[PDB]
Amino acid sequence: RPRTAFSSEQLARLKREFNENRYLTERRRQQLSSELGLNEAQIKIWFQNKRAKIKK
Amino acid sequence: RTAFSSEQLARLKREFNENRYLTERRRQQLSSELGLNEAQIKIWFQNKRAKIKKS
DNA sequence: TTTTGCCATGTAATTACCTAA
DNA sequence: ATTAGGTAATTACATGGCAAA
Repeated sequence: RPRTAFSSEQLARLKREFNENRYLTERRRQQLSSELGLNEAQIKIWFQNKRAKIKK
Repeated sequence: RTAFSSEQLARLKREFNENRYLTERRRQQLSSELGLNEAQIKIWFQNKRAKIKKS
């Protein structure tokens, strides 16, 4: 899949969600997908990477 | 779906007894020796590990 | 017994998500 | 973003077995 760039609103909402729970459940991912206008896979990958930076 | 031969399952079981986790190399050796693809071996080990957890 | 018919089961393979690189 | 290997949960099959006329 192509490399994308998140808008400031997308990044803000993504950051507030990760603040509550670093893990996404399926329904939750689907919801953030239609609400933000982002492919579920991009949201899934964003959470993986954010968790990886936190550990380091 | 492939069904392993008597001597294959035998070698697989013995290998699994000495080490339940494969290294890329061991996996290659078993492949060329048993005439199986590396994927059939990887999945055999994954499943063996899973079957063991239930008992 | 013989024969016919259904189904429990062991198991290879697939799928989704994870970490770590 | 991609990649490999792991776990856990399913699925799809080849079988052997048991039931019963």
